[PDB]
Amino acid sequence: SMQEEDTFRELRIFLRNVTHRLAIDKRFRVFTKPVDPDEVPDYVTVIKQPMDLSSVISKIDLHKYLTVKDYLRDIDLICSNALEYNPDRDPGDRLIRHRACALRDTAYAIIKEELDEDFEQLCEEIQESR
Ligand SMILES: CNC(=O)[C@H](CCCCNC(C)=O)NC(C)=O
Ligand SMILES: [Cl-]
Repeated sequence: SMQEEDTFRELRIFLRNVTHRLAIDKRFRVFTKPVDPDEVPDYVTVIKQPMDLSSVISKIDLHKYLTVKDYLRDIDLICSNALEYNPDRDPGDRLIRHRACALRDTAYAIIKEELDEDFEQLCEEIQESR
C-alpha cells in the first residue's frame, strides 16, 4: 500500500540520520569508506562481507533495509569485521577494534533512545507479510 510505502520511507529517513551522525564522528572516519585494496590487498580475501558507512547509505537508498534489525546486522558487521581482521594486541589493532565496536555501541544507543518499538514492530510485520 501507500501507507506501507510511507512506513518504509520514514524508516529510510531515520536510518540515514543515524548513519550520518556516526559518519561525522571523528573517531569513525576509517569506517566511512570501503577499505582501499591498494593499502590492503589481503583485506578483500580475509573479510568476506566488507561493510562501511558509505555502503550502508547505498543500501538504505536501494531500499535494502526493511527493518531496523536488518540495518543493525550491517552495523554489527563493521564491528565483527574489525575484530576479525585486527585481532592483535598491538595498539593499531586495539584502536580500530575499540573504534569499530564503539560505533556499534553508539548506533545501538541512538536506536534505543530514538526508535519507537511499535514502529520497528510495524516494519517487521510488513516485511514478514511479504
Ligand atoms: C596490508 N595491510 C595494511 O595496509 C595495514 C592497514 C590495515 C588496517 C585495517 N583496516 C580496517 C578498516 O580494518 N597496515 C598498516 C600500516 O596498518
Ligand atoms: Cl587517528
